[PDB]
Amino acid sequence: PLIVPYNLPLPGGVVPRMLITILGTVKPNANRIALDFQRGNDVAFHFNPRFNENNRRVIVCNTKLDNNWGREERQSVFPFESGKPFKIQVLVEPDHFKVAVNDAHLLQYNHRVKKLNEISKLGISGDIDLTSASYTMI
Ligand SMILES: Cc1ccc(S[C@@H]2O[C@H](CO)[C@H](O)[C@H](n3cc(-c4ccc(F)c(F)c4)nn3)[C@H]2O)cc1
Ligand SMILES: [Cl-]
Repeated sequence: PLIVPYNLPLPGGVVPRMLITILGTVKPNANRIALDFQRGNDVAFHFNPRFNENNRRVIVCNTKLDNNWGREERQSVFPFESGKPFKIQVLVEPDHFKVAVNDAHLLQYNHRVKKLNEISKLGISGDIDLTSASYTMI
């Protein structure tokens, strides 16, 4: 397995038609997972499954600018399960990141950070065994 937290460089940033695929297995009794598409110290797109926020499972998405988190976008569709293998696909589209889990569309996140070619790393963190993280053009 890859070491978590894992840094995946995205050379030259992201661009529409770039597909990022993350394969892993959620740990038993997981609490949290996070993907962080980063522009330097800013987080253009934070995708954060929370397994127990007040006894609810929720995905929280947000952007961090100058160390400040913005308005959260929340999704109660929660496709992850403790102990189980998953696939996350993040497709960069012109106006949003489009996320599918286990081949099922989950959510879109509109681009708040608009300099896509400066979003040049992806961090992967939290309660997973990480099998692979890669990108390709479709
Ligand atoms: C005013 C205020 C008060 C409280 C908050 S809470 C905050 O909410 C954010 C989204 O709005 C992020 O989720 C933040 N966060 C999570 C992780 C994180 C690290 C490692 C992992 F493995 C993981 F799974 C997640 N790092 N940073 C969280 O602290 C926010 C604003
Ligand atoms: Cl969290």
